[PDB]
Amino acid sequence: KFAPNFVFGTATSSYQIEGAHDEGGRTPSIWDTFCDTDGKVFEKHNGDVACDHYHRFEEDIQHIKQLGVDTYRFSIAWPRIFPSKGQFNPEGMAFYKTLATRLQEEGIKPAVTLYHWDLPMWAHEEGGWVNRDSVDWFLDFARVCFEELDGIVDSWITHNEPWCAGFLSYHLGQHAPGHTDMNEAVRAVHHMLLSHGKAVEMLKGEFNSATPIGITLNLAPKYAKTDSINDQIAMNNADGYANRWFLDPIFKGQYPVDMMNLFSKYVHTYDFIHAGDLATISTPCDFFGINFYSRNLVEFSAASDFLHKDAYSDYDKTGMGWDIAPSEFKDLIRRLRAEYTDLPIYITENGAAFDDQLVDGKIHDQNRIDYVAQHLQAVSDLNDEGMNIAGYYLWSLLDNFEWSFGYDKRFGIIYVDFDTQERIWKDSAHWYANVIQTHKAALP
Amino acid sequence: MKFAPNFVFGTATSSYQIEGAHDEGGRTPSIWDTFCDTDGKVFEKHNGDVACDHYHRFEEDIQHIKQLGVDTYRFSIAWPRIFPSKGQFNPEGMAFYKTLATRLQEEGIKPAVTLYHWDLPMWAHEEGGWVNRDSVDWFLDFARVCFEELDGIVDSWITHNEPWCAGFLSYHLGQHAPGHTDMNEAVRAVHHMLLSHGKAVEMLKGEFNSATPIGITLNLAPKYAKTDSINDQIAMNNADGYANRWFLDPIFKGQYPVDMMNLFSKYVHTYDFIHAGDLATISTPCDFFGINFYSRNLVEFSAASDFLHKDAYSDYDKTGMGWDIAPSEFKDLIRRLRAEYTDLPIYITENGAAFDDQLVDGKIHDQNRIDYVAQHLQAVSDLNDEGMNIAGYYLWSLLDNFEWSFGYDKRFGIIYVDFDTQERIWKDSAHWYANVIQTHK
Amino acid sequence: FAPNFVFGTATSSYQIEGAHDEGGRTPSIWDTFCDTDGKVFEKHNGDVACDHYHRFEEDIQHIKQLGVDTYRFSIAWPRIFPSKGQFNPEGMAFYKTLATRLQEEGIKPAVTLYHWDLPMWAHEEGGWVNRDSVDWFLDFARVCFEELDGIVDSWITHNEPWCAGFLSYHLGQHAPGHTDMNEAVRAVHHMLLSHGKAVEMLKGEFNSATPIGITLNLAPKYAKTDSINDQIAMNNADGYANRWFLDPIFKGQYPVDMMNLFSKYVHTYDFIHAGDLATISTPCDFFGINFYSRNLVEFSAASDFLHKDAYSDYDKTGMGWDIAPSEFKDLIRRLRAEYTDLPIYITENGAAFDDQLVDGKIHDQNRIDYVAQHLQAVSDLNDEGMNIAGYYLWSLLDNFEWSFGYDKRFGIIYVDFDTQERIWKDSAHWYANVIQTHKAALP
Amino acid sequence: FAPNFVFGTATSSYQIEGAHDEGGRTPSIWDTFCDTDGKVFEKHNGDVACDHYHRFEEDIQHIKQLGVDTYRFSIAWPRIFPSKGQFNPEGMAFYKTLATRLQEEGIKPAVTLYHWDLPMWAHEEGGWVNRDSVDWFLDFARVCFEELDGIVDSWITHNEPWCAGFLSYHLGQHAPGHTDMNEAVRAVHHMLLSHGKAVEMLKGEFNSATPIGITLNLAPKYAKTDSINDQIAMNNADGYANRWFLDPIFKGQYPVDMMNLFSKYVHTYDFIHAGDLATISTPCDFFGINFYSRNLVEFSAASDFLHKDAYSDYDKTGMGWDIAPSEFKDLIRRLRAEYTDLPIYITENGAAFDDQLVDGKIHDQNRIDYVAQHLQAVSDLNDEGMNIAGYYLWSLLDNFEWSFGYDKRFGIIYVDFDTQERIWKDSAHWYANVIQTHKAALP
Repeated sequence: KFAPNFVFGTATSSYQIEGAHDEGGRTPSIWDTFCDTDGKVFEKHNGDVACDHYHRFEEDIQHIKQLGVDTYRFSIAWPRIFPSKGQFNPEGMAFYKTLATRLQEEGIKPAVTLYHWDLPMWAHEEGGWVNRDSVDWFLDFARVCFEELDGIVDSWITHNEPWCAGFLSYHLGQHAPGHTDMNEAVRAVHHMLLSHGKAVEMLKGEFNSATPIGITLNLAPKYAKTDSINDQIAMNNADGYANRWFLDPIFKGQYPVDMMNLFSKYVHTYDFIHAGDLATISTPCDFFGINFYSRNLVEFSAASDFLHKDAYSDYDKTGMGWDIAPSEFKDLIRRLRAEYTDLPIYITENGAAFDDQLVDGKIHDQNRIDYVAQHLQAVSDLNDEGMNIAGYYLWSLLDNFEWSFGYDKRFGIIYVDFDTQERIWKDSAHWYANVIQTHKAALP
Repeated sequence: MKFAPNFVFGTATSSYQIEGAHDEGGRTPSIWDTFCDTDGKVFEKHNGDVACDHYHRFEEDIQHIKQLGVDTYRFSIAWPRIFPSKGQFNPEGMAFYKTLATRLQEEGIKPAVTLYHWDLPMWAHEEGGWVNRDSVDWFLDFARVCFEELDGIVDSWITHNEPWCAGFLSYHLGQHAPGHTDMNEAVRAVHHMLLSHGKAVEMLKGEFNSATPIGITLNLAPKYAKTDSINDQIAMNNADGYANRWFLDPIFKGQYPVDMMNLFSKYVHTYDFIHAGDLATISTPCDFFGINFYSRNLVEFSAASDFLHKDAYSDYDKTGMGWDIAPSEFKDLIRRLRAEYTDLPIYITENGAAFDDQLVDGKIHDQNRIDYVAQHLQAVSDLNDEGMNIAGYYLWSLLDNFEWSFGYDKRFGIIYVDFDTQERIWKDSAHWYANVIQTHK
Repeated sequence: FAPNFVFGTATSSYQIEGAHDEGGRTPSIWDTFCDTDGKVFEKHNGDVACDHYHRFEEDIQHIKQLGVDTYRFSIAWPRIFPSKGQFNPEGMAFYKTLATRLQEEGIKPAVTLYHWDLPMWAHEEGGWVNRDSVDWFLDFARVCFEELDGIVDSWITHNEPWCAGFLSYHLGQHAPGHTDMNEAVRAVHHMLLSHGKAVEMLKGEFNSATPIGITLNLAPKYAKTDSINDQIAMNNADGYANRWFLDPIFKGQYPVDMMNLFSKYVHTYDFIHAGDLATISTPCDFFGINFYSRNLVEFSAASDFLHKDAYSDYDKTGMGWDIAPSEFKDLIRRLRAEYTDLPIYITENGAAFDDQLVDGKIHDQNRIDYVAQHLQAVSDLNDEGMNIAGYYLWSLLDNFEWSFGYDKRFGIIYVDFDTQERIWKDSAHWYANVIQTHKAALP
Repeated sequence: FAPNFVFGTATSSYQIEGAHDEGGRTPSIWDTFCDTDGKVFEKHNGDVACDHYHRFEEDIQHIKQLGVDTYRFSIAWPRIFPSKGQFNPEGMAFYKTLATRLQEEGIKPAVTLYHWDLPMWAHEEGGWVNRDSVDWFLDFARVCFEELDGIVDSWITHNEPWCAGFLSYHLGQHAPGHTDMNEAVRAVHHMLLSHGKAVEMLKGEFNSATPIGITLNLAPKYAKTDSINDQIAMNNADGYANRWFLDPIFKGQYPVDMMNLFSKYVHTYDFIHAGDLATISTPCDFFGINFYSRNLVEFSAASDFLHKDAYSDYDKTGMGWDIAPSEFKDLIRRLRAEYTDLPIYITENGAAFDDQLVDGKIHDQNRIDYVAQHLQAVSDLNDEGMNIAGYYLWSLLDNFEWSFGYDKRFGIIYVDFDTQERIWKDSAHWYANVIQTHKAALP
């Protein structure tokens, strides 16, 4: 059961679906160059064509309208809007203005993500997010988006998963630009978080707008394999690296000193945190976005710099090898209310990848239906406790370019044949439409 | 400047600093005897062989204490007198302390007894010392014997004096005995001392069924950031964790501070020496909290330092040690402990200062020391008006004594000691302190 | 190839023997490691394996049919000492029978003492981390020298201390799966010391002139770019994999650059006693090399040891390992230049590919190609005077491939693990013919 | 001593000149460092110093009366370039006049370009941490070469880059007093790179044969015990103090064992550009050594570089430094064996002792003894063919001794800093006689 004001939704990002990579004045992003770099992405796959959504946006709007979702979440491609530094590209902005206007016409609330990892190559070449100037480049991008789209757009999300864009990209080398440097990584994270707060301030101050704005963090709760002191330190450090490094500056206006000390094996000055920065980072928002996928069971490692490694999990697992963990999702939400925030929470991404077999114009993904149903049940149980999860966005609308895995993994509720660009609904899409329908059918 | 009727004025010493008679009464060498004889470790090879010769002249020193009018006299028991070999109780050594405590009761003086004031027997050291977990049990054999023989006579017990000094200053920084430089040894040493504290409180309250007040003494130095920069805040935090929170958190919160555990992980790569049930024992409820206070430290950030901090320049008035005179920062510290840590009654188990004392025509005009003590007693009074419940103040020290690695080069006493003749001469501060006590009464 | 050149094939005890609880055998670290969750592919073990304990006579005929000069096998420690100080004469009798039979069939037995099957009783006392493991191993080695030195042709003390040490105690991939750099360097030191003591014992106590040596796996390391950063990266990968083992064995010292790099985890080297390094570096008769691939590496600021794997565009095996015969030639040249002038034996070389059985035959041309390129390299190097005296083809049988289990097939003879049927792959016929051709060249 | 042996004495500009804000001079890092609280002994500074800028003629007569062959002094950078790009001819004229007057009095001017007085303007742009410092220093060196090469007898580019680099940017004891290992290695690299560029400029552009070289302070390091730990400690102390500077200068490379140890703080070496090390290792005419003492070291698990000072039972100077003439001999033999065959000059040797002025005389028999033992060692080494071509006694005058201020007296001539009176110590008379005795020996 869900409340009458509960928002069902689905979501995508620009580089994962759009394609048309050198069309409409678009110039290359870090992910274009990363896909072309040897050994970084699965079988050299890229987002040149992707789901061809830039051309086929109208067909996909109908699919969204057919699902009956209250809200559609999408991201704006920075390299379409500012293909060069200081050079606005109005053709790029028109596409999004048309996309948002068409969604509104169809009774669909547009929820817009400003940054979903597609940094322009001109920005990267000046240091990217490692450079403090990146705060001001992003503000020019945001200003132009607010000025042209704030009358149409229903909600703004400044940043999607700064852990991925920051740590996974600059420390672990898995995402673009694929660096392995903790110093660059903490500087990148700080400038993303600061750009978040400057953008919120700009919307509410300069533009005098009451459009709901917030951030989205990916959160993965961390559990100790045993109750030994070592394994408690492992959990703590994993929690701090994945969660508290981002939650503390956003809601407390401080970085966790335990992680600062732990990172001091690589980071030997924090003078990049200027005075006034953490107050701006912690500027009050209208909601809090959460991307949730799984937990991580950890144990202690004497040979790890950050004192933790992954432990063996006996849980049921997705196609990615990630734990299916709705009980731990409930722990996470409870903790955020206890420790961090009383803001309305939106689950801005939840979903799963399974080995989907297309067989005779049909995809039987009972496993994806299970996953989503367990989490929606966990959302309903939490709302009965008073945890205030106002909405939920199913990731993803269609099968799309899944980053370093390429098209090898399929997260979509709608199947996509990538050589014909045919959309075929999966059983989970039918099920999800009917969940929204059955919900809507009983409400006033 | 006024103190409640139940307020306790006192003075204090430790065994190795004053007793002398190092090879007499069955006493075998401690870590400090061998440290003093190890080259480059102590000022001009000075040692505690003779010291104040207090072991022979205890009666004379009781008269001085009696004349001062102090409610309480704090002294330490020498472990190597009581257990000169492992498992070998020496009853002659115990007899001295029984006599000492009995005589103090006769002269109307409350005896406050420190079990461990750094004088670890050499036999313990040779088996690994405090780095070894058996050190918990060796200390418990020592403490059991002391409780059995003296609990009826002694007014209050102090398990450990300054585990930071015995642990970090001794096993990490290498300044005190046994002078090691190993962070892993150091955190094992600290842990076993703290665990031996908790086991002894448990022992006295449970085995002996005694209600005699027991607690610990920690030396606490509040830490201040030179500037408001993030770097300097990290420096303050890490200095405060290293000096203070590493000891406060296990005692009162039953946990170690994880920010310091992570910082120490540059050297310490497993915390499995912390067994399950240890931190609950370490944090066993005490009857009072003991604080040794001397100064603050102003710190700034250092990128080249493993713990991210160095000392910054201080413009404050300084003692003969070069330590800041810091009564305001003492007030910050007490307020913080009430706000974050404990509501137990606090005893300032050591406070004092070293200055360049000159004997002139049979007198020592140590007005600088008087000033120092006075500024802190004023702080104690002002803090008690706020409800901070500092129930006692012990002036360090009774006699000029052996000042550890500085030797006899530094004089902390309120009674001057000519170490050639062993003559006791009252400094101006002793007469002043005796009169402060009278005034209170 | 020269007339004295030895062709061989090789196995290890836990990988093929099976009969895990039979003949008085007690568990090893690998038995337990297989039965720990998440450590081995689909929980596979060496309980049954190739059933070679029972079927050894059949396999002796296969070896004989191959025409190999030498067969290399390992002795299972837990069969010889199933409990501490408790000698098992049944366990020894098997290996005595095996070696005598091979001698009767005209085959040289080359014997590996330690191939990773540490008894559980030794692990429960600390294992290789404990200095007493040197003495435990000597008791094991003494018994093997006493009962077999007359029968055996050559002795190999240790197989791949990098694997048994660093992969096992630092990286956690092999048994017992620990992740502690301090345990790892002690483990390695005691393995290398036990080697040195065992060589001293054979030549001193027993007065024997039987050829003895050690086997190190070696993987040459290459910098992605010519920058200073990537030179450090290569230096450190090389030190971690190769120099940490080569320097003590041949120079009687550890490389200080690695000691300094390891000092982020290791804060005392007092486990290296006086006399140990002179014992570790005791003169051997040959040097053994297990070779498989190179590694292309680059610099990483976020890595404690300053290197990570760089993208390789080389042809790869079924394992993803680079097929790297040119780099094999670089390595051998380096060893003659820097380290040793002893006769080299390639004690393991081979590859794994996706082998299918079709119509009673395995068409492993990929494996033939691999082996051919390396045998060519050996022949080229021996023309330069590099003195590679022999080559063993890993492996005789498809076997238990450690953390990969039975998912990976390295054998020249296919094994159906359900039936225990031996089927010759194309590579076995080919290799037998390579040997035949070499023999036909000899006068 | 041999017929071509050079006896000398030495000073540096900030230590003796004073006149800090006169002649167009702007502040150096040391002026600002002296005004920074807690850095220098009782806030002492080089404002007046020995007032040698005004009293240079008197001090020349003292040098003349000493009978030294050579006088080594340094040029104050802020007198020559008080602002970036602005040449100051009044400042240059002073050093031209000084050098000319020394030539007229039969004295060889040996000139040090950099003796730690970096102009403040250079500091405010990052200083030695900035790669531009190489070019700033080259503009300064060019101007000195253009105006003084005819007059000057020998050039020293840099004095003690260990102090100006590691003691200044890592340990925080000298100006600008930073504690950052990353800044420290960049500083050292740029100093060494500026050395090599300056040597190239003198021999290439100016086409000059004037002898040029670097001066390194060298402290040989010794293990307390024979244990492995203590060998690592000695190795690391030697690398930090000596090999880090010797290897680039003579081998064109940095020692990788130290790069690995410094990687706890230094996470990229891209500041070392291609070509730099070949420029740094450009061939010089002589090698300069500042020698003072040894250091006995032992292992420390709590230390990042694995070493701490060990107790020494040697006779000590007033600084607490070991009097170590035997160890000096070890150093010189090591340099010939491992590094260079250039003629060596001891560009600084000397000692501080608690000098008391008594009845217009200073009885510094302790300083006499020290210098005698080292001059004996020099003579003994030259009998072995070690080719020490000269000795400069540090110092001519009691002077501003850096972070110790005027609390420590290294001079052979006493200076009453309250009155600026020069008074010859017994060592000065003695030293003059030693030179006299040596001259009387030559035909």
